[PDB]
Amino acid sequence: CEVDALKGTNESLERQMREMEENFAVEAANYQDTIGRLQDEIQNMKEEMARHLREYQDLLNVKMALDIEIATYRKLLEG
Amino acid sequence: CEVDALKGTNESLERQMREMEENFAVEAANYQDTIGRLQDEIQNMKEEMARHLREYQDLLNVKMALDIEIATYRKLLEG
Repeated sequence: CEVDALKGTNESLERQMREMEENFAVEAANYQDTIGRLQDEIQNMKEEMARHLREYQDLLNVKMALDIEIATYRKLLEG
Repeated sequence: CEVDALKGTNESLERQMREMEENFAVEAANYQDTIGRLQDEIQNMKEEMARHLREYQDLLNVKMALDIEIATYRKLLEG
């Protein structure tokens, strides 16, 4: 009994051992991938945002140049 | 020594697993914290981006209105 019981105990522990190491490896992989994918988006978004700020600043610059034109075209027209 | 061998191996595995179980638990727990934090950041950024796009839209409207208005003053001069 004692020997065989220890054998059954040993069989279970090894099976659970493998299952466990296998599963933790898979889940850790997925968690990691997810975090990687998210870190990438965050990164690409920051880049996208910088490009947007620039597009805005340039539009505003064109807009402020148009203001000068407008004001002068009116002053012209009184002629 | 084949019953001392099993009691030895078994008790070894039996605690190694207790180890893994406890360790992964905390690790996964932290993985989930990160993932959530990153998703929340992506959302906050998306919102901020949204706000910026609105501001950009108002400005673009103002600039186009100016354009139009200008074309006019340049015709009210072309005769």
